[PDB]
Amino acid sequence: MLKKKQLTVLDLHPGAGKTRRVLPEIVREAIKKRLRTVILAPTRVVAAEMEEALRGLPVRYMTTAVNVTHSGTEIVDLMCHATFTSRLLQPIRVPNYNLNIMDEAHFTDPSSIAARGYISTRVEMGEAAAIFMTATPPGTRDAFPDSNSPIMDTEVEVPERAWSSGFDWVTDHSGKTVWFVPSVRNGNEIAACLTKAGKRVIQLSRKTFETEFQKTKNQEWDFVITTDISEMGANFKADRVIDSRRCLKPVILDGERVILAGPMPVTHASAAQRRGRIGRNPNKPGDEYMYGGGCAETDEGHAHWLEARMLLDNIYLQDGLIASLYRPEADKVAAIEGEFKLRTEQRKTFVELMKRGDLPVWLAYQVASAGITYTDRRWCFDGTTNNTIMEDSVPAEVWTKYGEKRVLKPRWMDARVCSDHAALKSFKEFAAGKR
Ligand SMILES: CN1CCN(C(=O)Nc2ccc(F)cc2)CC1
Repeated sequence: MLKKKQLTVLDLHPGAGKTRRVLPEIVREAIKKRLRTVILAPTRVVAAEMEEALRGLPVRYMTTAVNVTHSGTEIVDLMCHATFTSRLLQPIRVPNYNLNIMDEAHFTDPSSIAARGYISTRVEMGEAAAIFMTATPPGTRDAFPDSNSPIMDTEVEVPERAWSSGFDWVTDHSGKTVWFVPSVRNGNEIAACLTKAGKRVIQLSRKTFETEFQKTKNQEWDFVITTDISEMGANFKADRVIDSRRCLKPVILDGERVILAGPMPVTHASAAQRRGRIGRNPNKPGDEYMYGGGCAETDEGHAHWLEARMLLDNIYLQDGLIASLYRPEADKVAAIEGEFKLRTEQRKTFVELMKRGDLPVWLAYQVASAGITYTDRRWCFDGTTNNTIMEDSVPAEVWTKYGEKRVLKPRWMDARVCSDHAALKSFKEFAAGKR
């Protein structure tokens, strides 16, 4: 596994012990062989669970999710997938790790795809070894993998709106349910319906994940309503998963705007990870998995793989060479390697728009490639009338940094900046020059 030029896919079933049993064994062996090693966690919650599994081993935690006093002699670093890609993009020196371990390697956010691309390229070059840990590698077609204990799988119509009748099985249950919804707005409606029926509901999404996930441990709950972020190693003490089997798909139209298409079917890998939240206790057989649709290969033409190419085109590898996507996921995007490579100043703007600006990769690239500087927000107001962002059925308005009230009408429209109330609030602050 640890030899140069080797990439191993550790694909044991969900709950088989990849993170808590296998990972410490690999790390102990890497330390014995003096391999400079990186361990990539998908989220801060996983980074904290990894410190518990690796306690006693000399690991440098490059995350504020863990409060540890680092000796300075560690040769094993642990950080999130996003932090690894961010440090590669920034002028900072990232060590040339001999062994690269990615946990929850199925993560399809642009920074995780780019991290796989870079690492797999280094392995192909003969410079490093890598281990990708996931039950569902790219292209898997099995939505029903093995589990620690038998699961009751039932195809059933699942509500995606508030309901008054016809779904008694949903509320008649007396255990704990994790329910996967296609979007934050859809979860808000279902959570309100369940709360009105007397249930205790916790909601999780990317922006609220670390904070709200703690509530699943600190208080009693009946339902967790979550987007796809809970496919990335989130553990619950639940006995049922309700799975809409739907997700939103960012799609670039005519190379000039991004829409959130769908809801549409999830991939088999997503379905297997959603189901994989339950059936984890060998002493509790009969956990239920209720699913409301089929799977499809909705990662084909999905914006995240084009965004991963934008990030890889702007990471130094060697001279003018550019890292390729990891081979099993390299056909998801029609893209030319190097087409998004930016000159030094525009690249710095692109990075700052993602890091400080908190903009989606595609949108950050359109602004930087137009030669616009980070603090110049005129583009948030000079788009066509059809790019007007709406707030409760009327044009959204902001006071510009000049003190003028203006309608929010970006030159490039990316639906992700206004997909929910929190996203629109953050984009309004950006349009106003507040960060
Ligand atoms: C609304 N989102 C929040 C998270 N986000 C991000 O994770 N970007 C990023 C891109 C590249 C990279 F390498 C690391 C992070 C910015 C936009």
